[PDB]
Amino acid sequence: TTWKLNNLLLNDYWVHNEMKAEIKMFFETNENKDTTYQNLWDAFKAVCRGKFIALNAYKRKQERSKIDTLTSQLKELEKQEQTHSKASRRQEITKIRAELKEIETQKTLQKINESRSWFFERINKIDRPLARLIKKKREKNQIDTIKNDKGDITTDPTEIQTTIREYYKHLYANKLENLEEMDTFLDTYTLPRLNQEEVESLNRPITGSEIVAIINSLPTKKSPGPDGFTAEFYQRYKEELVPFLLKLFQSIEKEGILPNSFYEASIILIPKPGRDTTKKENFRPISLMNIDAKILNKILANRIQQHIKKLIHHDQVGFIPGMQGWFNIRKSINVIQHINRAKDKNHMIISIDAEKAFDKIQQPFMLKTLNKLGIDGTYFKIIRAIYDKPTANIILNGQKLEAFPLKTGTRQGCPLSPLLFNIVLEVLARAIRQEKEIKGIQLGKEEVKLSLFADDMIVYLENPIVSAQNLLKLISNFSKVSGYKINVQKSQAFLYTNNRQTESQIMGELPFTIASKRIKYLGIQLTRDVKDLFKENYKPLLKEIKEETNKWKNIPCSWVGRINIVKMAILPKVIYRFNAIPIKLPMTFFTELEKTTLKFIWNQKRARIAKSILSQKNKAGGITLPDFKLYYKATVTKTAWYWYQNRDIDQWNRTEPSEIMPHIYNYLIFDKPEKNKQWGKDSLFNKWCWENWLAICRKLKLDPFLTPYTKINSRWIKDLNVKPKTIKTLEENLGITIQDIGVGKDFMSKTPKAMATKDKIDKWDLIKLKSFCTAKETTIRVNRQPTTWEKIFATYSSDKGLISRIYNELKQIYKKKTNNPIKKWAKDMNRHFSKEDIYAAKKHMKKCSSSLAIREMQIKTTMRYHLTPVRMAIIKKSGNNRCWRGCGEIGTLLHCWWDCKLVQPLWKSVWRFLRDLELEIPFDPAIPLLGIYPNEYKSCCYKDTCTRMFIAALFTIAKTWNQPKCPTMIDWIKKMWHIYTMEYYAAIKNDEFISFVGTWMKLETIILSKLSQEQKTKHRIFSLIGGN
DNA sequence: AAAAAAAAAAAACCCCCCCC
DNA sequence: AAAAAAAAAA
DNA sequence: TTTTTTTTTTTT
RNA sequence: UUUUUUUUUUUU
Ligand SMILES: [Zn+2]
Repeated sequence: TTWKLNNLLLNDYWVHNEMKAEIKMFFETNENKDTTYQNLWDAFKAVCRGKFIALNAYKRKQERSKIDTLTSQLKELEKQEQTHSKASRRQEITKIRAELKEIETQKTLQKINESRSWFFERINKIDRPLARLIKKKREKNQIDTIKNDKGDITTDPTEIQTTIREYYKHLYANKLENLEEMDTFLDTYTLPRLNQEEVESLNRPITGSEIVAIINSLPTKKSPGPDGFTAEFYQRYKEELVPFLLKLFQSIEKEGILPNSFYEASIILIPKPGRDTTKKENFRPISLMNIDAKILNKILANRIQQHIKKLIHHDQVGFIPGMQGWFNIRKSINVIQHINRAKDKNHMIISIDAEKAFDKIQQPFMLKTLNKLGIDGTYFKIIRAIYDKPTANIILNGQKLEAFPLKTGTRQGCPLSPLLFNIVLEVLARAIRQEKEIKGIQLGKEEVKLSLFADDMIVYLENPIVSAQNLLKLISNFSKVSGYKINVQKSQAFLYTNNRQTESQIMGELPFTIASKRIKYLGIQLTRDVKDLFKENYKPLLKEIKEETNKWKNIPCSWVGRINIVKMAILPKVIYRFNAIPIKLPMTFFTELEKTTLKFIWNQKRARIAKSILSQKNKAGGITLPDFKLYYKATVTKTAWYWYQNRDIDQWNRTEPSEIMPHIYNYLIFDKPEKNKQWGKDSLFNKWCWENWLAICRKLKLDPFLTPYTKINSRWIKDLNVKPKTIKTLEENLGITIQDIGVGKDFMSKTPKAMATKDKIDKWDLIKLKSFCTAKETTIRVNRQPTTWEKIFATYSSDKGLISRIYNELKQIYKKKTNNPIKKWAKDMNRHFSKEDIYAAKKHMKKCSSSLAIREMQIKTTMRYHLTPVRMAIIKKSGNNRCWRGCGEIGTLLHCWWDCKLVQPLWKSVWRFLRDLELEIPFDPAIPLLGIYPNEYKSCCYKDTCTRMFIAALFTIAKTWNQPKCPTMIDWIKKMWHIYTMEYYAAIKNDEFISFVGTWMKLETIILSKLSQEQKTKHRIFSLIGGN
């Protein structure tokens, strides 16, 4: 049984103080010149583990001190009673037993209420309790049955432990010593080398700010490594650990020796879903490293990541910042189209299936590759130290098995591991690209040979008979030195031939399996013919979504919870499918998706709140419903940003087949329109993007052909017969947009740099540029304030958050007219609300409470969610519109909520409570039903308590919507007390105790004043806060 | 000629919280 | 410019 | 009574 | 029960 630090122990004030004192004392006591900082760090970790154990034991003893004392007294009295019976001793025994039962019940209620508060704070939000609600129950890691090496089925713990340990030891023990072959392979193919500045940046001394940033960036609530220390320990005590972490990291920089804790890793085996649990090869292993080792590796990972752009070619998008996966996907699809359009088909797209690449990459080859790339000095020394003695131990069924060395393979669970693996695989990628005998596919002017995402490689080959054999030879040569072994039999490939005998010969000569219809790459079903891209990617997406909704048909959550479920599980899949294949989709797809989503959201019932209202912004109810058509439009138009930026690494944008206008996309956004050119006739992604961009620009009444962001090298200047040297000078000296040059009176007159640029340009180009820019039309079209759309697509040099910004802008643009239920409420109560009242009601809906159940109830009350007798009477085409519960009156929504004679007593009790709060709130239904207050009550010092009381009353009334009994004041007290308890424990957890007390003390006092002792006892109503 | 928006007509299912 | 959640891919 | 769907008209 | 990249949503 290993030791794991809990986050509850860290949050304790006394424990935190004692732990900080112990850390400071150890750092100022055991530091000397006879002990290295690595051994001192290991001793510090051990002492911290011991101190944490001692503090936890002390806390448990203190929490159980009363229980222990009462138990000892009870045992002594029982022994005395057995020795000699006495009535008074029996009375004492009974009293002690009653006190013990009361304390145990109080502790159980404490735990239950803490769990309930944690749940209710996230009841319907996009968070853990909802993700675990939709996800299938997690399979346990308790592996009791396995198939041994002799083919027998065994359940003996020793045999299964031995089998698993031996399998994972033999997996990581295949370390190669052929250094000469590694050197030969590295010298055979050219690799990039970092310059002096980048090497110095890598080898720069570590500073405190880097360690602080890495510690703050550590994800929370993550399983700790073998030492049991979580990231929360380092985040909470960073003010005391950062100096000693600096000392340790400088020591390891100078010496190249790491603490023994930096090597030990914990391997957890996950049973692969859909696979046999009795096979040793059907388990996914994951490695947990110590938090300090992860911090060091993350520092190194960031240091190498700041140069990974130069070290890694843009063909590899996995683990590379600023590179998205679909960069390859569309690219691959484009290649397929070019093959389908070729008159002579002699092509092959091979999906190379790497077999446990992370577990088979040779550490010596990785080190030699790092040395070859010019990475040397402190950084290389630290990396070599990391992989000098890596050791991992398997946690099987909660038991720590004997550790085995990681002789080969890259340490999983390491932040530096993905970048090192990319560096290693880049040698093979460049060898394939630099091999003249391995011919790629020529898409226009771009030769495409391979695309990469981590170890998932796709190779595009022309003339497969020779190209594929050369690729296999090169891959085998790379594997002989690096261990990057390929499961060829599992490498699905599309083979395009124009002759059956040629296809048969290629299949016979090559060991690659041939996929006739589809290949799964990055979760996308790439098709042999692009015309089936929909049929294999979006129709199966609809089928999967329908199956998921049918599985979630009886899920125990409300409509808000189901909307958040759609946003959490369904929305990312649809967004990813749109990003990978943004093709023109029929309205049938969107109609079916919307129908399925709406049926799931409303539990196969008719929508109580209009879809158009929820499709608006958060001001229209606070919940919002995902608009899939707007997300699709945003995804399609996103490519315009890459068009305008014109990155040299976005090769996918240059892979679109075309016969005319070879260079249009970089001259298409904020540029002169095409001169009646029928470009993109057979385009698959880009033409639809341009069409949607034009549609959005037309809807905005915007001119997208001459904007303030019109590039200097755009068609507007090139059509002036301006020499390319002048354009380059303008780009280098003034800026990138025509606004930087200036138009009208501002033409080359904004800066002395403009004077220099004018002096550096040929006079004819100056004359033509002045004629174009100083023209009235250009001046009025350029010198204008750009909108949010142009700013989104031009002013952002980074694509992070681009989809969200475009979607928000489209939702703002497509602000369809919707009915206002608050105005309907005003009509019901014979009142007129100003725009201030409407905004107040919307803000009350948005900010009703931290928990989502209270907000959902407030939204239901305000947005006319609840059904009324009038609605049912009209639906059933009958005159039985009399109000429910029996009053003989017409059952309007206002009457059922506020004006019912059987509901009036509850509101009168609420107003009596308000009077006891010294709040002269008028008996106005708008205040509780919509959150609309008169101008005389603009003070917010009492609005929180009033909101809690009103929402509790709304819950109580809704509970008895069609019951003949009146909404009971006791039920209202109980509901507001449940809210009080949940908010109390939430404020304790979230350190919001002061505001909670300020908003709940008077209400709690009024509650306790009007309740009898029996009611308080049987309803678990008792004081929870004091004078604090 | 095609797409988008607005208007009109038809249809539904007497509670509603609760439910990790 | 921070904190948290989830999902996608590997 | 409310929402969704279909049809018609208008604009590009 | 990891790590990296990217994405969305919510709270300022
Ligand atoms: Zn009534």
